[PDB]
Amino acid sequence: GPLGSDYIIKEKTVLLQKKDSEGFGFVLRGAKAQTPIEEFTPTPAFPALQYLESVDEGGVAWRAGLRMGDFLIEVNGQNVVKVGHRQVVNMIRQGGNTLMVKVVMVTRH
Ligand SMILES: CC(C)C[C@H](N)C(=O)O
Repeated sequence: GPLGSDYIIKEKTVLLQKKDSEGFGFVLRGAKAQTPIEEFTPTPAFPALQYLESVDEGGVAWRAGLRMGDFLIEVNGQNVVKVGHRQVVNMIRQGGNTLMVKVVMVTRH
């Protein structure tokens, strides 16, 4: 609006269960480095450090509703908003064939 940006925030929590011989069907990417010098502070435009750079059409994540550009908020009950990339990758791998994840999709109206 006249006083600042307006956004639509859609929160999606999904349970992904994959087979051994497949991936969850997405590529995770960090939007910024995580340094211990200063905490990442979330904003509506930039709600988390990790996001879905791409999602395989027809894959597990896709069928559950995850989409390219979704920001990762939680992995298996743990907040990942401020967490660096390798650590988040480890947390996801810790679950094996099961991944519970909350994401947010942000659009500017
Ligand atoms: C977070 C990543 C380790 C997920 C992996 N690329 C997969 O599709 O299974």
